[PDB]
Amino acid sequence: DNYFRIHVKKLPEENKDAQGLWTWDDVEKPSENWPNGALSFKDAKKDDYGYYLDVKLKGEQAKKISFLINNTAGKNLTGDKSVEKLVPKMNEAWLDQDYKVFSYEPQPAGTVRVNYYRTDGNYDKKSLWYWGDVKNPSSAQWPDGTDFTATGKYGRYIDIPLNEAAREFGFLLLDESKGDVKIRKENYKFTDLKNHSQIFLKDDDESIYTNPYYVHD
Ligand SMILES: OC[C@H]1O[C@H](O[C@H]2[C@H](O)[C@@H](O)[C@@H](O[C@H]3[C@H](O)[C@@H](O)[C@@H](O[C@H]4[C@H](O)[C@@H](O)[C@@H](O)O[C@@H]4CO)O[C@@H]3CO)O[C@@H]2CO)[C@H](O)[C@@H](O)[C@@H]1O
Ligand SMILES: OC[C@H]1O[C@H](O[C@H]2[C@H](O)[C@@H](O)[C@@H](O[C@H]3[C@H](O)[C@@H](O)[C@@H](O)O[C@@H]3CO)O[C@@H]2CO)[C@H](O)[C@@H](O)[C@@H]1O
Ligand SMILES: [Zn+2]
Ligand SMILES: [Zn+2]
Ligand SMILES: [Zn+2]
Repeated sequence: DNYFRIHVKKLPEENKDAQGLWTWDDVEKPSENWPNGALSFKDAKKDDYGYYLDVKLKGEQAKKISFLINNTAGKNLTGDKSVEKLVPKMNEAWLDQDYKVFSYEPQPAGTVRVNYYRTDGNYDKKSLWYWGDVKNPSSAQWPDGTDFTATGKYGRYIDIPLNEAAREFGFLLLDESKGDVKIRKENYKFTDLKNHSQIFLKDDDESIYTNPYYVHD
């Protein structure tokens, strides 16, 4: 009943049994009795990315989850971290190896994952035409188009090999079932290819979202 999932890429220290998750702010029972009142990583579950722990929210209207990883004596290993729910349904965050916090699972360096969600459909035959600061620019024969074939958490996706200190890229969402393929006529253009790793798109929405909740900023 109203948990928030915190994913951890790599624990600061070797033994999971000596480490725990100490939480405060909008959680039901803020940790007490430092350091042992923390939520132990001993019983942490694991997925593709690393460990995860689910924390019961003081909620609603729970909006700020603050946390750190500590050890049995008696260090604050990560420094203090906080996540703010972008929307009420935001229910997971990811901590990477440098203890940065994301609203999505971050992908390996030198890639941008382009996520595409359709309210309908369909999906087949949807593809991405892309260019600019990418290893393999669409080429080609208009209008195809790297197919949206893989399925993830946020609709379908394509992983794009970056190159360099990739800065900025452009793309068009394509519906190959059509006489007019473009979905949106005008070129999309994205900068922040350093500051992200995933982008989120949907339907014929003009906006390039930077979180899976399709809210601006
Ligand atoms: O309004 C109160 C505060 O609320 C929030 O505090 C957070 C801290 O920022 C977190 O760091 C953590 O605090 C831990 C602390 O990390 C840890 O060291 C420990 O402190 C020990 C100390 O090491 C030791 O020398 C001895 O004196 O015992 C201390 C016991 O306090 O325990 C702290 C928590 O008790 O968690 C708290 C929330 O619980 C907020 O971030 C602050 O801005 C705010 O002032
Ligand atoms: O490849 C990078 C390039 O892709 C996009 O341009 C595409 C056009 O949007 C698309 O209409 C199509 O245009 C070509 C016509 O098919 C053809 O008949 C003739 O008119 O030449 C056109 C070439 O521009 O294909 C291109 C891609 O080849 C994107 O909009 C560009 O900004 C981007 O540079
Ligand atoms: Zn759980
Ligand atoms: Zn195709
Ligand atoms: Zn940004």
